[PDB]
Amino acid sequence: TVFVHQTQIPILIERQDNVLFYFRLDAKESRMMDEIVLDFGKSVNLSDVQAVKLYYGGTEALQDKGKKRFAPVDYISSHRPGNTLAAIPSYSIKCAEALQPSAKVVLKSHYKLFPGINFFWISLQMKPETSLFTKISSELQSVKIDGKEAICEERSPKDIIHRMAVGVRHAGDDGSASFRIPGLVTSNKGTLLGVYDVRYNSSVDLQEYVDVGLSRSTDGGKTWEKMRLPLSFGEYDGLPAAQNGVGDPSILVDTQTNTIWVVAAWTHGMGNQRAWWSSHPGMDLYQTAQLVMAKSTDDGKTWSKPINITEQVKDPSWYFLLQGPGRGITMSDGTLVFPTQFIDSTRVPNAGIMYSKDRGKTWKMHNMARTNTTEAQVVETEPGVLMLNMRDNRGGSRAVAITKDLGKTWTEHPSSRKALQEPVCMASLIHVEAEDNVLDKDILLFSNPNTTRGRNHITIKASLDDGLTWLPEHQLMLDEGEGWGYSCLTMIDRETIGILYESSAAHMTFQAVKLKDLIR
Repeated sequence: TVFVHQTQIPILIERQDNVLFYFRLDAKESRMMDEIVLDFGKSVNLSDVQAVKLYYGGTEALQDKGKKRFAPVDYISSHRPGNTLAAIPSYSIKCAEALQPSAKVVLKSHYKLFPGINFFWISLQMKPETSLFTKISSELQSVKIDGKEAICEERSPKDIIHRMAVGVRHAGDDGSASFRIPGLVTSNKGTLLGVYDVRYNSSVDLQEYVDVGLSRSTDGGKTWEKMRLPLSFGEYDGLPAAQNGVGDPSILVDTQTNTIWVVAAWTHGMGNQRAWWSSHPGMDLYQTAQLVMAKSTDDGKTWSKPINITEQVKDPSWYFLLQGPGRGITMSDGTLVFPTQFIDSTRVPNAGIMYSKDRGKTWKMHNMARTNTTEAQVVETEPGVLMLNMRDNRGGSRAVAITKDLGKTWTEHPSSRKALQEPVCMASLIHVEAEDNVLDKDILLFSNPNTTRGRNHITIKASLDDGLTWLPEHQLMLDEGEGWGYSCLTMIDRETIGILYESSAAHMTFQAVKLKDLIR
C-alpha cells in the first residue's frame, strides 16, 4: 500500500507547476484519499513558495500493474512548444492547494479512489522573485486513507533538497522548437553569457535551420535579456536557411581584453541530412563544414560579422572540423584556446585543441590527443600545462590527456578512462585558482550525466587533487530526470558556481550553487 517517490529535479522558478512527489497505490481495500501531510520547516526561504498542490493522475491499464509506474504519463512537458510551464490539464485533476504555506502543509483531498491503481502527485510553485539559492525541503509526515494512516514505501532519499532553476530557454521560445548546445562563461564585468543552438524546426542536429543564440545576464543569472544571435547565415548564397545551419557553439572570454569569442560550425548545403555524414573532404562551402567565429567587444551586447577561419587550421583531407561545444579558455600567458575535433580521411573522430597567440587574429592546430574521441573541454592546471577531458567513443569513461606544448605532444593522465564515467556525452570541465575562490583552494569542477547508460542524473563533481580523485562528498546531483545531457559550468563570482544545461525541466536550464555547499 502507498508507494512514494520524491523528485530530485530542478524546480523552475517561473513554472506554474513542478513535480515534487509521485504516489501510487493499488486500491484493493481502500476507498478514499483523505489527506497528505508534509513538513517544509527545514527549507530556507520558505516565504518564496507560492503554492503547494495535490493532483490526481490516472489509474493504470490493467495489464500493466507489473510495470510499477509512478505515473501513467508525464504531467508537465519540457518539449511541447509554448506549453512547458503548467501541468497538462487533461492528465491531472487538482484536488488540493496550499497557498503561502508555513512548515506544515496539509493537502485535504477527500478523493474517491478507483478500484485498482491510483496515481497522485504533488506540485511546487514558487513566486517570481524567488531567490536562486532558496532551498525547499519537504518531509512526508503522513498519508491518510479512510480515516487512518497508511503504510508508505519511500525508496527515495529522505534528506532531499529541492533546488531552484531558471528555464533560460523553453521549447517554443521565440518561435523555435528546441534549444540544444549549452556554453556558459562569465565576463570580466561579471556578466553571465549563455550560448546555444537555436534549432527552429526540430531538435535534430547539424544540417537544419539553426542559429547560435545568446542569453546574457547582468544579475548573477536571476534574469536574462532578450535573445541575441551571434551567428546566423540565413539564405546565404541563395540556399534555403535550413541549408545554412550554424551550431554546436563554443564560447570563451579573452580575459586580457574582455573580448568575447564564440566559435561554431557553419554547414552549407547537405540537404536535410546529418552533417556528421554529410561533410566531405575539401576546404570550401560546397564541400565541407566551415569553422566560423564571431566576437564581442561590448560585453556580449553586440557581435561582429562572421569570421571564417577554416583556411587557417583545416586539413583538406579531413571530412569535418569543428570546435568542441561549450567553452574555451584564456591561458596565464594570454593565449586563447578552443578544444577541437575532426573526422580524418579514414572517417575517425579525433579530439585536440587550437590556439591563437594574437588576441584571436590567427589560429593554429598541431596534433590530436587520442584517436576515436569527439567533444572535449580543456583546462590550464598550471601555467603552460593544458588538460584535455574528452568524450570517448569506446566505452563509457572520460578520456584525459595533458599537453605542455599546446598540442604537439600529449601525455595520458592517471584518471583517463577510469575516474569519470560517461554515457558517451559532452562533459564540462573547469579549473579554478585558489585566489579566485572562497575556499582558497585549487579545484577542478566537472559536470555530466553520472551514469554509463542514459542521459540523466546530471551531476556536479569537484576534484581537489588535480582530477585524480572525485569524492562523493564533493558531488551534487541536480537532475535525476531524462534529458539531452549537455552542460556547461562557470564561476559566477568567487563563491558561486554556475551551470547551464539541458534538463528534464527545460532545454536551457540555469542553476546557481554556492561553492561551500558542494565542497565543505
